[PDB]
Amino acid sequence: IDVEKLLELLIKAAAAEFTTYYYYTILRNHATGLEGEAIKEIIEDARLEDRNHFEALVPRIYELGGELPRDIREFADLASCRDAYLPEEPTIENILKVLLEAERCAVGVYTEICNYTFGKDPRTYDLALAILHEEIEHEAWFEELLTGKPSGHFRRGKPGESPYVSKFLK
Amino acid sequence: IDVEKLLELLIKAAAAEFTTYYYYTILRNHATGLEGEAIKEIIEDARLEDRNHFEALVPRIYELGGELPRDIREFADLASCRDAYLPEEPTIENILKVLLEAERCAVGVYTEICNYTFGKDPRTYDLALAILHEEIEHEAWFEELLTGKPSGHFRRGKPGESPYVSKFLK
Amino acid sequence: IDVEKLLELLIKAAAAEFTTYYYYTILRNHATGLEGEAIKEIIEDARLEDRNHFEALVPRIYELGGELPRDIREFADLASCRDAYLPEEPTIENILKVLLEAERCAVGVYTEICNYTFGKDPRTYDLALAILHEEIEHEAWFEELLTGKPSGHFRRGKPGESPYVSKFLK
Amino acid sequence: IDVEKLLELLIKAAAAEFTTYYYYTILRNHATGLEGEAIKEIIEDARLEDRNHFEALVPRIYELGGELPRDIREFADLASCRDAYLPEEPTIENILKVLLEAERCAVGVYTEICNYTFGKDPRTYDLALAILHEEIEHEAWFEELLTGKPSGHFRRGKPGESPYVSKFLK
Amino acid sequence: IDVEKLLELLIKAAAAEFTTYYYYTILRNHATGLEGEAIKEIIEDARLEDRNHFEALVPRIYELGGELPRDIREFADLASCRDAYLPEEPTIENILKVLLEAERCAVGVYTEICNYTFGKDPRTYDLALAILHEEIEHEAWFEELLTGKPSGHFRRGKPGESPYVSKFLK
Amino acid sequence: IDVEKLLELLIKAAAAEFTTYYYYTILRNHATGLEGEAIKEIIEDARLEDRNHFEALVPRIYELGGELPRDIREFADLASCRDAYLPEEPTIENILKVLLEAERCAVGVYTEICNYTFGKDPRTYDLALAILHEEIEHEAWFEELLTGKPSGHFRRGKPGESPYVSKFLK
Amino acid sequence: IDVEKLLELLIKAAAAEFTTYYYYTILRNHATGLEGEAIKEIIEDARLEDRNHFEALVPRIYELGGELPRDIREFADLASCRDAYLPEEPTIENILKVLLEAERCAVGVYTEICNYTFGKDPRTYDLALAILHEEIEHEAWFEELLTGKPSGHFRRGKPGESPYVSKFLK
Amino acid sequence: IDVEKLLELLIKAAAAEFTTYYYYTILRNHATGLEGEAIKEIIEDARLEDRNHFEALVPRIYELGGELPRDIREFADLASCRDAYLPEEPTIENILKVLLEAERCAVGVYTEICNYTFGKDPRTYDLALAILHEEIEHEAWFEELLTGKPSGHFRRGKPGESPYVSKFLK
Amino acid sequence: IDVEKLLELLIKAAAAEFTTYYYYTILRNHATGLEGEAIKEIIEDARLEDRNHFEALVPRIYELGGELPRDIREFADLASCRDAYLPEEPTIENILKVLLEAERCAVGVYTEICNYTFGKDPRTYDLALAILHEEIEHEAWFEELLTGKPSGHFRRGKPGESPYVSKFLK
Amino acid sequence: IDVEKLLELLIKAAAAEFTTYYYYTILRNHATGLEGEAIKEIIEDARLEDRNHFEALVPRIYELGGELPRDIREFADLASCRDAYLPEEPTIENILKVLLEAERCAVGVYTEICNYTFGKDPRTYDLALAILHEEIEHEAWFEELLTGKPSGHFRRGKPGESPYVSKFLK
Amino acid sequence: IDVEKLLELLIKAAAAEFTTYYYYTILRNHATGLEGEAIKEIIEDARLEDRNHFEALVPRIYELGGELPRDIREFADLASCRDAYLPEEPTIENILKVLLEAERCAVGVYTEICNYTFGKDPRTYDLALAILHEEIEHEAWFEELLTGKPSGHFRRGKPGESPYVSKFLK
Amino acid sequence: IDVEKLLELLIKAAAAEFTTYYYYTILRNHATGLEGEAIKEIIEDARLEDRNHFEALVPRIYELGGELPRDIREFADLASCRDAYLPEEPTIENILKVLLEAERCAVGVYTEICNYTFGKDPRTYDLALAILHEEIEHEAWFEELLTGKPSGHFRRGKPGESPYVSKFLK
Ligand SMILES: [Fe+3]
Ligand SMILES: [Fe+3]
Ligand SMILES: [Fe+3]
Ligand SMILES: [Fe+3]
Ligand SMILES: [Fe+3]
Ligand SMILES: [Fe+3]
Ligand SMILES: [Fe+3]
Ligand SMILES: [Fe+3]
Repeated sequence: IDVEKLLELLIKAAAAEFTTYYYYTILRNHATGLEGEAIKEIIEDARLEDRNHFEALVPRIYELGGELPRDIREFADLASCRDAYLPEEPTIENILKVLLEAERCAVGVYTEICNYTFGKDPRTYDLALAILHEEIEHEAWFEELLTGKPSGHFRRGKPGESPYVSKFLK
Repeated sequence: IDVEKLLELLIKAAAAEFTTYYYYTILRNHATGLEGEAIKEIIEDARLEDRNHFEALVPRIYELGGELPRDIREFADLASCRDAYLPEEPTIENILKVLLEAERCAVGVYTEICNYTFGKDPRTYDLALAILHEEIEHEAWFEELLTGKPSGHFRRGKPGESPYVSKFLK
Repeated sequence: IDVEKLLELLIKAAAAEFTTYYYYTILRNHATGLEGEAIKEIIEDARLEDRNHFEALVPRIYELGGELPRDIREFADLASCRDAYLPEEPTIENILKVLLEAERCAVGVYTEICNYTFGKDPRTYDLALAILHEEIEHEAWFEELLTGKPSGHFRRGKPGESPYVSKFLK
Repeated sequence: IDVEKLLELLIKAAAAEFTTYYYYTILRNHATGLEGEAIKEIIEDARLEDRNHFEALVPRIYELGGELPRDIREFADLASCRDAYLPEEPTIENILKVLLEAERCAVGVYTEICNYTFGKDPRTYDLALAILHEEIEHEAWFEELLTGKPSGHFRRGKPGESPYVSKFLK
Repeated sequence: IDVEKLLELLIKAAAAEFTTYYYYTILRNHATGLEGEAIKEIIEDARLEDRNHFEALVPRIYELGGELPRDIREFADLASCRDAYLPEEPTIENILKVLLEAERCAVGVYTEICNYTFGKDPRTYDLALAILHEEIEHEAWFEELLTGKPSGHFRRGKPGESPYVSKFLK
Repeated sequence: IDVEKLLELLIKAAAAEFTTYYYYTILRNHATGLEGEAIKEIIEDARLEDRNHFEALVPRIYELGGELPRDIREFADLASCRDAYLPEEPTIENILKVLLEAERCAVGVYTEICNYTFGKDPRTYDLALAILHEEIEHEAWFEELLTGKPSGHFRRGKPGESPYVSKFLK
Repeated sequence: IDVEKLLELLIKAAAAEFTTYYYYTILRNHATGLEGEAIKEIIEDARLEDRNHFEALVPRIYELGGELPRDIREFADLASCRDAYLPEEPTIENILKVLLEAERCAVGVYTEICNYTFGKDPRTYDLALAILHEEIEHEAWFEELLTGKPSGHFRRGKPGESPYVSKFLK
Repeated sequence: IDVEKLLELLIKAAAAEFTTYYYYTILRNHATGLEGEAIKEIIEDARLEDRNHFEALVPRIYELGGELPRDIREFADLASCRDAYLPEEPTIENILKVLLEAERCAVGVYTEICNYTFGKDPRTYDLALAILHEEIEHEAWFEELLTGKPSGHFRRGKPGESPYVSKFLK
Repeated sequence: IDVEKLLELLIKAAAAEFTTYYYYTILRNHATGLEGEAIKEIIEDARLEDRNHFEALVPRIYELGGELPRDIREFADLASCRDAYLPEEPTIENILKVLLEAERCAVGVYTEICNYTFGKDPRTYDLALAILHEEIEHEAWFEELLTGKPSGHFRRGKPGESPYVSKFLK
Repeated sequence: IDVEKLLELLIKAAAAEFTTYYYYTILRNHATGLEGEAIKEIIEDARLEDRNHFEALVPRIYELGGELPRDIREFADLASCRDAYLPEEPTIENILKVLLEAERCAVGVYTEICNYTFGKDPRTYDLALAILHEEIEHEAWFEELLTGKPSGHFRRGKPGESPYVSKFLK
Repeated sequence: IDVEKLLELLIKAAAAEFTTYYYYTILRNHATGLEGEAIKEIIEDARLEDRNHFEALVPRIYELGGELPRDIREFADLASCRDAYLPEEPTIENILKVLLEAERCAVGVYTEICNYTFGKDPRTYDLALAILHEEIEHEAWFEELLTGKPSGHFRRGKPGESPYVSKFLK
Repeated sequence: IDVEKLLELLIKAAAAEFTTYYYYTILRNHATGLEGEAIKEIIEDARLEDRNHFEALVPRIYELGGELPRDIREFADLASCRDAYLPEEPTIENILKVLLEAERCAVGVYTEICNYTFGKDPRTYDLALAILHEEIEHEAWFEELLTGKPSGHFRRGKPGESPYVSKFLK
């Protein structure tokens, strides 16, 4: 395993988590009205769990001998996802499209890390897998709200519960 | 009191509870989209409480000298309600119609048992009454969602709380 | 309703509960060996719940204008059940026979009170019913251990939980 | 069962509970001095439980197809008890007389509802019974403080515990 | 500071809180259907917190040497807000208009008290401020639901949490 | 150490605890009126802790090879204290005299056991000491209420807390 | 990975879990007598955890685009294990044979799913693995009771704890 | 703001809190008899909260660059209140007079600090205000017990709860 | 009050909180060795509380009609503090200098907002004050570690406790 | 008191506790079958409490200026009990004989230490006594299971509760 | 036993505890810098437990018929230890010397009381012993920090836990 | 997979865990002085988690048909790590070298087991992985303390939390 290549993937993943924390704050605040009320708590669940993903990734980056970029702006520029900007027409439907697109990219990011580490870096693989569980659930929440695809998921107990990644959290 | 007749009523009631647990799982998974989100947690509350009703009925059936049928398929065939099948056109409105119909039949089932045991089998009456409380509440939830009849009910604290039947639960 | 007659029934019921608390202590201590270990916790559950039944009955006796006898020996003499003496040959089998006989008498006592108060003294009826729930469960525990009659009961959560009478307990 | 007649009884009962919440606030504040300190917590227990009784009655009124009056002043005028006014000479003794009189009327109100619904409306009967338990206890508290009639009651665990009606509370 | 003038403001504020508790009960019960489900829990949060505001105001009124009116009808007549009557056409939209209007008046009431007590009665100011926090949040909830104005608020943890006024509550 | 003599002391102590549980129930119920309210919770604390003392003593009696008497009436006759009968004139003052006398005898009983076992039976000594702590506190509560002797004791946290003997309780 | 083939395996696994919930209820009720008491709590632990396995499998089936069968009888017919029927001679020994056989088949089912998904569907693999942990423990419990094979397992904390699959449970 | 002058006020306030902790211990121990029992818990509430006030003041004194006096006797001499000595005739009435006088002086002390810091030292003002809340409540408790002035206050939940100053406590 | 000017201050304050969350993560990771261990938990306390400050500020910004910047890089550029960069020579001493400088700037920021809103915007003032409490404590922690100035502060209970701002947090 | 002699006793006691932790693990794993199930939880209770005894003894050994042996094999050789080897014929009966013999030796060990320290080293005596309580209970559990001697003991609440020695545990 | 002599010892012990509470506050505030951070929490643990020791001693002093001195300055003058003054050169090393000296004197004080009461006043002996446990632990903490003597002690769970004396605390 | 070879690896791993529990006890006791205080809690965290690793490994060894060695000395001789002896010069620096060396060997041990079981024994692999998580964290703690390598780890919540292996613990 090329640790420099792995470190680059993890730092880019961490940057996506960190910026998602910011951009979902804005998206949550614009989920207004009666139909917005249907999704506000779901955005908040995802936002807090993505903050937890950042918290879980940083110790592994340092364990592997990497470091966060010195400047926060360089960090944000590294995000492996496009910024989840508020849509120009911020209807509930357009907000859900942004959320679903962001979550699908996240699922891709951790699938890539899992594929790269499978049978080589077991701790990193297990961390990538734990986050992948939560991203697949996030994607399911938003795909159900937007397209009506059936799913067997509920809201979390508490927001930010992170049932899969909590074993990595302090 | 004819204990064989009473045992038949209780086993048929238990079969309705057990199959409801299965069929509400399907109905919950199809409560999708923005308007589905309004009812998903309510279906889940009812589903878990109906599972509790099955758990509460089985000890009384054995106390009275009855037994569950040997085969699960014979048990399901005994249910005193029609199966709450997913509608052919599974809109939220059609799903609510199935739920309301199932809950109205349940209210009828336990009203029948209460009438049969009133002043004769106090333990069985009190158990039937406890379940009846929860079925009347279930019926109220779905009638409010579907027809707009005013009601003073909320969601449970936790799903499956069963405030009335919990004294019968282990 | 003849309140003096009702008071006599309740005081005799309370005396049976109180003495059961003493006699089950002895029976529990003699449930020894490997097969005794199977029943020790079940005796302890019943003993603590019967202590709770005494605690629940005393406020109702005073509400109705009755009182406990001045001397504890007169109280014990009033018990509506025979004393659950340790058997002369205190095998596990003989101990279970004593327990089952005591619980069957208790079920009879509260059935009598429920029949007397049904549709006349609702508070007393509901208290008698709550205790009756627990006595029917106690009888079921011991009949299952002794005769092998199937039952759907477990051990309590905690000993002395009294799920049915706790609403009457301080 | 005449549902209109039953609805009238329940709404009048609810009005008595609601106004009691207000009037007991005043009575509690005037239970001053060293002897007032003996009863302040008891008034507060009763006040909070009577607020719970209002909360428990409203869902049943709507379940039965009734509604609260449009104006709060019309609601207060419906109370099935006389207003528990602060006495002109607000000594502790006179305050206890007001409390005892109010609680005796409450016991009468729910006894009437239980008698009307016994064996006809099991859910309403069980709700009336649950409240009746707490009113009989309230009456016992104040009769003991005022007349010295022995009783086996304590203060609640927490104020407003409502051990009997909590299964009806959200 | 004119304590009589301040007492009048606080009693009128308390009357508005108390009647809001009644009128929001009715409004909550009429938030029916799928779109009603979006707001029912929000009305219930506000209703329970406004009940807490009444509870917080009464001790301060008595500390300052005031008292509640002898009759509940005189109390209700003092409310510094118009009664939040159910609209003649009780659609969700019309119900939200009533709620928003009531909350805007409440914000005005406590702003007036804060302005009157600022730098003069620190305890009263801090109490008025604590309630003002919760009224501004209530207004934000309903303005977001009705007009779509963005906001960063969620549902409470538990209904009636009152995070700002709880330090004044017993 | 003469184990037969020690067993006799412990069984007589256990009998005093058990009968105290009964007699304090009566005394608590007669602590009525405004001045009775001052002592009711204190009697209840002592009553529940004396029940705990019985529970703590029985395992040690069996560990030492003793046993409870076969009949409850023989057990009661063994009590090392006089029965705490309700006074012929059951004023609060006379009730306190009975309580204080009973607690002073209890302090004597466990002082005797501690003296007999000191430096000989460490487990029994430590159990006697633990109960002695609670009896000295019980005596202090009642001597303060009756004679006005200053003391630094409060009510327990919860009734029956038994802070000293709980390590011996199951 | 052939998702249709995987969906078939998961639905058959879910059907086995669901029917096990029913059949273990019967088996638990027939674990009577003194030797039955040794296994009743162990059956109940397994029964509740197998109910949890059904709950964990359903969301994954829907995530993968599958669905539960429309009719409960078709679902039961799909179970990848033979029905755990009560034996014709329902001795404790024969009941244990049924339990052990059912658990060994379950271990086989999830081993098959793990083998099929290893390095291909990480979320499904991890879910299959979590259930496999609990089935291997279930098999160990019953093999120890029946054959005396040493094992280092205890009862769960609470029944239905599901320590391995709880991260998948709502 | 003259920080030396402010430091002098805060140290004198801290000294009053610290000595109150000692002197209320004595006063609590002399609140004996039946009427003493009415006030013992109230003294204990005030005593523990005044200990909390000392704990809250010390960090602010050090933040502002002050320090506690080197010797405890010099500290005690600085107290901004007269020592709450046990009265020469320590009746309950005379003890209440001492308590009320001490609490009125405390209210004055923190009113002075609030006036001095208003709009100048916001952290110190908020701390002074938090303590002032609790002193006004303490004064209300004792004025109600002594003079019979109506008040809307209860006992704390737990003694030493300090609902207003707890945010300053570690 | 100029709401546009106030909104600018609050958004700049929020940006400082958000970037502090990032930069303190880096600083915490470089507090290594035996002397680093002394400060790691203190940095983590401050970091989590500053994250809470961001969470508390965002709802107020939206209440006042402001919004977060569309892009995260524009947000970071608005921070009213200089970025707390890791020092070129990252000794513990140099890290503490960065922390102290950042906290002193934060104290200045909220002092400015409090001065601007005092007696004009009570909700905003109270929020600014709550954050100011925590910043003054943060400054005290680091000044004590670096310069040895005495202070009366401890570590928090849990990291991120935010005792002063929690009433603003969801 | 000869501290070197005392240190030798305590280190030998600690070695017996430590090795018991290992050997009871093996014995627990061989308590198989239906009759093994009766004792498995009892062995586990004793094993965890003996681990606690080791934890409690080590601080006292260091307080007294002693130390653990450098090598674990020398430590094990010091154990004041014979190793509790699995019997050559590991029936439940033979396993109980090993357990009872080990516990009787433990009771002897702490009786010796108590006798040596009585009235000389109060801290050490109290620690020896606390452990002695638990060893006498352990001996009672196994003597009851093996010989049928009556006893008044139950299982612990949780395994490893150590009610007597917990005050010495961190 | 000479109770006057014993009372003098206990009052002097209580005075030492009370003044230690004050003087350790100062010492804690001067444990600054990186090496001060190592001991601040340990001083705080000892300070809060010594406050608990004062609370535990006062009830026993009153039980024995003693009383606290009328004036706090006379109380402080009675302390059986020298005042733990801040050193003229308040380095961490010099502060530890003061702490160790104070704790060694405390160990001496309670050793004296234990020796005086051994086999004469069991309640007082047990209280002295409980405090002695905690003083020996306090001495161990500071001797380890100062001289490097090995010890097996940790920080408490929570500060002021007082595991040995809590049974004496309200 | 060669189960005999796997059993040998697991037993050797278990022996290393068990002896680490002993040797870290000694190392913790010698982490004295001001710089020792920095690491004492970290050693204790690792020690308790390594005890948990032993507890987690034993059930798997028995599941696979292995057994612990009959004698504890043979078990200790099997440890796959060298004994973590106290250094001849037990400075903090030398103690950290021993700890780091022991943890690096542990990381190697579980890496070997994971490599051997990957894709062959999923339950054993997952157990080895869970322990590997905790060993990598242990190694990180000590490498940071000794060499100053940056890391993102904290102390555990509670000592012995074992967040990764707890799902395997009873
Ligand atoms: Fe919706
Ligand atoms: Fe058994
Ligand atoms: Fe009183
Ligand atoms: Fe009183
Ligand atoms: Fe009183
Ligand atoms: Fe350090
Ligand atoms: Fe068994
Ligand atoms: Fe340090």
